[PDB]
Amino acid sequence: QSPYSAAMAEQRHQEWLRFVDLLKNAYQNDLHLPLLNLMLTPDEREALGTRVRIVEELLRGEMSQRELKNEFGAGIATITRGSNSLKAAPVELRQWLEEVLLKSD
Amino acid sequence: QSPYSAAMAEQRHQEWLRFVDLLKNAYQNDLHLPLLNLMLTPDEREALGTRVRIVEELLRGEMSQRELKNEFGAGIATITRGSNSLKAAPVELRQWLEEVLLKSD
Repeated sequence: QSPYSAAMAEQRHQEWLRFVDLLKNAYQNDLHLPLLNLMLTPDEREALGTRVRIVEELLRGEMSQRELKNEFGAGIATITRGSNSLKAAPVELRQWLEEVLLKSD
Repeated sequence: QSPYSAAMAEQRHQEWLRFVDLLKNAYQNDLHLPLLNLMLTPDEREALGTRVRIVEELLRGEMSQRELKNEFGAGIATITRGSNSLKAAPVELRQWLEEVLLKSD
């Protein structure tokens, strides 16, 4: 799989791992300080911390109908956001939270 | 710093590390498969792979004027995107690419 030139994108799906590997390597080396500022964004830090609360309130009993009605009406787009249920294993996600919550406390 | 209750957000800036630590821990344990699907987005994978090329073309000589004129005119918003130059150490970012490029090849 080496057509002489390799600085382009045979399928373009390799640049995704290159970014996941560089970022993954940046989150482990802590040298992403610079990329953290360029990456540091408002809507990003908002949507990020937003998911942390959404999932938290979810188990709490506030998936969105609590304070998520002025952003659409009542989880009319966020609750059914075009995502993957069994195609992504939700029990797998609840399992990770189940590991940090059932850790040992 | 423990006002009895701690399941809220004294400053709300701790939920950012909790997400960076969970994600950082998810990128190292590879168990983020589920979060990868919920996180797997189109504009995200596009903007991500987009930065990989932008920075690449940047050193190549195509910061944006090459194929970045229909998205605004010619890097009129992306080239000056509200970011932090010396407040984030750009030479620090070029240093990281300088480590993966001057690695040993």
